[PDB]
Amino acid sequence: VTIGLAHAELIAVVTAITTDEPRVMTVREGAALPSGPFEFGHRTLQSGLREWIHEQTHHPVGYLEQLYTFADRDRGRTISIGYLGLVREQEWHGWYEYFPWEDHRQGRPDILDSIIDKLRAWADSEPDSRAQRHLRADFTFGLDWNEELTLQRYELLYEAGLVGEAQSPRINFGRPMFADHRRILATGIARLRAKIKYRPVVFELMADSFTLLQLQRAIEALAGLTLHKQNFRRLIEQQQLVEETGDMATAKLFRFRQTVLDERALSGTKLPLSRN
Amino acid sequence: TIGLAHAELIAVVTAITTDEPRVMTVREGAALPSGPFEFGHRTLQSGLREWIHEQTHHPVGYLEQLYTFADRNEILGGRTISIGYLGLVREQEAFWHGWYEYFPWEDHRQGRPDILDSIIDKLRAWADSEPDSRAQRHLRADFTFGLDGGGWNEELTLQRYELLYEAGLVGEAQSEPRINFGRPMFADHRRILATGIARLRAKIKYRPVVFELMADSFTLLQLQRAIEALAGLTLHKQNFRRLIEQQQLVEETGDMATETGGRPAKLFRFRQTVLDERALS
Repeated sequence: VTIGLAHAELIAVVTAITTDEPRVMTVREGAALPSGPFEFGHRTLQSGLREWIHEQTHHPVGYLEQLYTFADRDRGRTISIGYLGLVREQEWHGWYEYFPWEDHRQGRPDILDSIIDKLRAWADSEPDSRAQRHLRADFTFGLDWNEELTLQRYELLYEAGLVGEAQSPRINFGRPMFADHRRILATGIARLRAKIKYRPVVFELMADSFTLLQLQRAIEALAGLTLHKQNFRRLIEQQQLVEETGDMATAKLFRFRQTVLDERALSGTKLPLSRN
Repeated sequence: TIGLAHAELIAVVTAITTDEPRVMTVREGAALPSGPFEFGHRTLQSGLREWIHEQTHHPVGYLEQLYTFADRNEILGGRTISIGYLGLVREQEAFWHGWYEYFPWEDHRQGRPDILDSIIDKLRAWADSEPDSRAQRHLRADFTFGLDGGGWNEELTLQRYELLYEAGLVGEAQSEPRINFGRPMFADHRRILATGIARLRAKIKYRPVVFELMADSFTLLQLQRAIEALAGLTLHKQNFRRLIEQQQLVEETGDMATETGGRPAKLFRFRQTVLDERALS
């Protein structure tokens, strides 16, 4: 019996919100996410990654949930397993340093004009696949916007040679990362934006007490969008996520109900998930 | 060398036939189609497609990754990990078996199954065996199997299987006296199948894009029966038809079908935009 082996890497996407900016735990002066191999001594994948987070950041981490597993795109093999965690910063680079085209809180960023042009030049480069490439680019990058399609946009940029990690005449948008860590980060961004669009269980990102304005501003920071104010508030009351603390702030203060906190405690790292 | 692993790619390919959810198997229903990730595989997904073809020769459409599990043995030189994928297809002339042969406690279409009486009894005796763990084990048992007043949650298939495994109530755990519910599978394949069922149930509750399971044209009753089979629950007819209309998932084809009693019903199809979105993802 011949057994094929490959490098098994655990990669952490730990996100915090400070000053209404989504930050991500990084290492090596922001060039990479916390990561490390999966070793014999590790009980689980999660516990092995928590060892690397501790050694490399010494920052506490709460619940973790598995993101996605990727084979390498080099040219032995490497298999990368990503995890998502939400924390409050203790004692950090921003998402949009790496994905500047994903923050539409102040309208479409002008960088998208450069991105779309180079993207359509690529789409027009081969006639037999021009129509399909225009459809993909039109669907992913805006419409003829969907904040959940963060991974599909980065995959298309990579296929089009428009990020440094593709290593094509080097064209690049946003800060590149070591190996395919920016691919992992795009997966964590997409997962968090799908989570908050329908049930924003983000008590780990908030202080115990918060106003509905602050809760909206932090969701808006994660989504990279401005949300209809009254639509967000009725979505919150619909999902029965928060309750008022009885105290005030200068606006009412709220906190996530204990039923929300306990259900997370009995769920694990593989949540019943809507889709990719 | 530190950090090496061997990866098995495991397929959960589901169809609906005679209003029963069915999974593609090999070895007469004992295992899912699976195979190792090899150096020449461009991606994990394309590797699994080669194993599905060699082992079943059944066509497969879209696939989505499920979850990656690790074992629990250092003579192998690395850990072993399992990567599952979920696909939806129409069944063709590979051995197909029903989901609920392996997970009979997950089908509540005709009421709560009687097997759950024996499962909960065995689960309570295990939770009471160790007093220092009694409280935490009971909370997990009531949450997973819906005894906590919140009701049955059809999405928690994986959390229920893992608790049964931790309690040694499935044959794959190999307990001191053997206790097993449902038909076991090779290796950890039921853990993968439970992940695929849970993922599919989370999809249909939110947005039932299951055009790969239906024929090209279908009635609304046929679509409802398909969703009910996946969920293991009977649907609220009006809420269901309200859901797919607000999602704008289907459209009238213009043709009519004649149900078995003679009642005419309009045929429907999933809209082309729905097909296009899934392609461009």
